[PDB]
Amino acid sequence: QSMLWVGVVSIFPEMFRAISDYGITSRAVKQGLLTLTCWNPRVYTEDRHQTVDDRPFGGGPGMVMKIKPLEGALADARQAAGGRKAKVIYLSPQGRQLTQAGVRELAEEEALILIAGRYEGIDERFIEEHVDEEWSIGDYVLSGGELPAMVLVDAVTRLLPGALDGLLDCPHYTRPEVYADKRVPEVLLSGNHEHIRRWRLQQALGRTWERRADLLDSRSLSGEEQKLLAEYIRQRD
Amino acid sequence: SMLWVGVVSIFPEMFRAISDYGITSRAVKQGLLTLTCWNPRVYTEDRHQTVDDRPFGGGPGMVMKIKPLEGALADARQAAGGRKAKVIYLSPQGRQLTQAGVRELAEEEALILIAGRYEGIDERFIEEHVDEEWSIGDYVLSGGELPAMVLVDAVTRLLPGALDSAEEDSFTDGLLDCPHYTRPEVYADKRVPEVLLSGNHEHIRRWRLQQALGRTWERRADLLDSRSLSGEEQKLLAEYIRQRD
Ligand SMILES: O=C(N[C@H]1CCCN(c2cc(-c3ccncc3)n[nH]2)C1)c1cc2ccccc2[nH]1
Ligand SMILES: C[S@@+](CC[C@H](N)C(=O)[O-])C[C@H]1O[C@@H](n2cnc3c(N)ncnc32)[C@H](O)[C@@H]1O
Repeated sequence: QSMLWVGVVSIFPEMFRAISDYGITSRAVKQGLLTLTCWNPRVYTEDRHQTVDDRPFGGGPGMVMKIKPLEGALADARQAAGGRKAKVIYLSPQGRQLTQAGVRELAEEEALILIAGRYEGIDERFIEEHVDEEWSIGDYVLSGGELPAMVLVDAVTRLLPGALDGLLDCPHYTRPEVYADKRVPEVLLSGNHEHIRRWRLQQALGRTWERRADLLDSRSLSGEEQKLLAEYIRQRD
Repeated sequence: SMLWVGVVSIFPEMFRAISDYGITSRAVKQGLLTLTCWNPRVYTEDRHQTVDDRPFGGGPGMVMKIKPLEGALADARQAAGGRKAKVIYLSPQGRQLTQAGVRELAEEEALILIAGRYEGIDERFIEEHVDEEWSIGDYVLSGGELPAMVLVDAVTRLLPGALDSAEEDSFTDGLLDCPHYTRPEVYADKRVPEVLLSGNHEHIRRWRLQQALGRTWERRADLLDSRSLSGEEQKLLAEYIRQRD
């Protein structure tokens, strides 16, 4: 049926309209490249206002997500994935940092179940028991895992065949040619493909070196790349 | 309001994800947070003009034109009124967002966030109008709307009276967080550590600090290279490593 099956465990399934109703994610859902389902732990509660948080053992601020509701939603999602190999990922700052390399890897999966936490987190025993991998979108703290989940799905969905390198991007220009006495680089106005390719590559290399030299220390460069970057540096004020 | 945020995006209605749900929503209600959106497609020259156009020199995709973005930003700037607004473009070429960066961003009176789409925005717009470029991580998304929402969420957490606790979470003390436990005492033949059931407040503090240190050491030793260890922290971490088994 679909290339990527995603099940999201979240108490705010309504938030995932941002990727289901918009962009390539929406387009992939309609094309059937991407199957997106939501599983509200709040529905697998058996009480008052469908409470899914409790007070933490040992005290402290905040609340913790109870096991029982989470258990429900995850069991349902696992069933819903069928005979697909589903990786269960918890979105948390304690997880492995998401990078483009990590995204390419994640795009090879046939099914993902994403747990979005709220409050202080979920019970460590749930994680021990049910979670295959922990992923972080960066070294900052968000109020929940819904946005991280959606970030992950967006990045991964981009790489799916028929949806649409360690360098930063070149600058981009479009109409008009001149705007408030700021003209577009001449090289992009000459129809020459080879000059344009060389200039963009060099600008990419230059910006990478200027702002993210760490990306250059990981990736070894081609001979042409070394020359173009050298020329960039030596010809800059 | 304490924080005024204006978002420049061609999908303003996508921001219902933070305006209608979670602490961002309740911060808006409470009046800590003002959230506004500005669709550049409504600021074009005429209504037969798209916000995007073909990239000069070719290449895949389209680029966002400067005229629409310039209009929307003028409107947002005007709306922010007396406030010092910082104009942020969400880009992979930006500064890496970290919790330190978030604390700093939460001291601003007003933020105007430009969410690009397609290949990006015209470089001349950035050159002229953008104060700061921020990246939420080293990966490529289809647009800046989710990055913008990430930024607003993180910042809104630090607004006095928004909420867990903002001064006890991960990255605050340079460490990862400890594990958390709640009812029941035993689940799937796994018990809550006794320290959290019977222990005093000193035992629990020391236990949580040790777990923090241990998890950081296991998963994120790079964090420990930047923040030094004290004598007590080295002993607690040594003990963690030797009792890992
Ligand atoms: O990089 C692209 N688009 C960007 C343009 C500027 C704003 N968008 C964005 C922001 C981010 C981002 C922001 C903050 N932190 C991490 C990523 N990723 N992508 C979308 C891009 C889209 C695209 C489509 C086909 C071929 C090449 C392509 N490149
Ligand atoms: C506010 S957090 C608290 C997490 C935990 N107490 C800590 O500080 O490490 C609650 C939820 O937000 C989500 N979250 C926060 N920051 C995240 C990030 N950088 N990446 C992925 N998920 C995140 C997690 O799903 C987490 O369960």
